[PDB]
Amino acid sequence: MRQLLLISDLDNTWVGDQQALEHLQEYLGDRRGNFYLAYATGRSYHSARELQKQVGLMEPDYWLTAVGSEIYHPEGLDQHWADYLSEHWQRDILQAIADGFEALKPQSPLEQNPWKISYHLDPQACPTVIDQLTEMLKETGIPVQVIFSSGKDVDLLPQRSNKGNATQYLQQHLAMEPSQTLVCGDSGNDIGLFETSARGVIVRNAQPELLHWYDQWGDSRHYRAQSSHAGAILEAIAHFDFLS
Ligand SMILES: OC[C@H]1O[C@H](O[C@H]2O[C@H](CO)[C@@H](O)[C@H](O)[C@H]2O)[C@H](O)[C@@H](O)[C@@H]1O
Ligand SMILES: [Mg+2]
Repeated sequence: MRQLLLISDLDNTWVGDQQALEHLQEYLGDRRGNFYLAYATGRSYHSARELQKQVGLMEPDYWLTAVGSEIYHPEGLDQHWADYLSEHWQRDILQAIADGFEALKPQSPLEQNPWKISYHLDPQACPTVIDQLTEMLKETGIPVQVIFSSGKDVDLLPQRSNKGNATQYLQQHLAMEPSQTLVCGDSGNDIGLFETSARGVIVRNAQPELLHWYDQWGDSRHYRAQSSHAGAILEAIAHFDFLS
């Protein structure tokens, strides 16, 4: 029932340039009832909440955390989404396979959850190892996807997950159309967002892998902003003529 469903990643997108973050929030703070806000981050809910306290993030309506593996409503964790992601998911088998790659090192326990297995790629290892991992994981028949970003972060998630799928789920939940949606991102863990039919903005300070993706799949609904960080969101809002 609102005119815009705003979905944005935090670090390097919404966050990173405190001045832009502040004027973006001032602008939005003057028409809060005209849009639904969702932060789609690779951070866990707890970590996202810490960041909010650090930079003064305005309160969103929803939190799509851990790359969309967990969805938080004002009233709490979405148990439907969790059960949906659990179906056919085999965390242990996938972890055993990933653990076997010498070039991969497990990320801290706090970066893991039932639907997210994460690792760090050795800086000296050949990125091609990600292709081998992906193919090996897929051949298990287990519905899994591999998210690679910043040239080092590797997340193993259910195929039904990632930021884009969480976004579409939210869109259906709120009865919001793709033409009324704006997704904002900066890296490989945001590709799922640009895969949806929502309008999208790629920040100027975007990571290599996301720019490469845009070059190959970029369409008319995708906008490459001149501005970096939060400034890219204001620019996109004006570009797509949202909140007219
Ligand atoms: O910007 C916050 C942190 O982002 C990284 O970690 C998050 O995003 C990754 C990509 O999805 C996940 O794999 C990881 O588990 C998340 O915590 C980055 O690597 C950290 O250095 C940043 O502080
Ligand atoms: Mg990102």
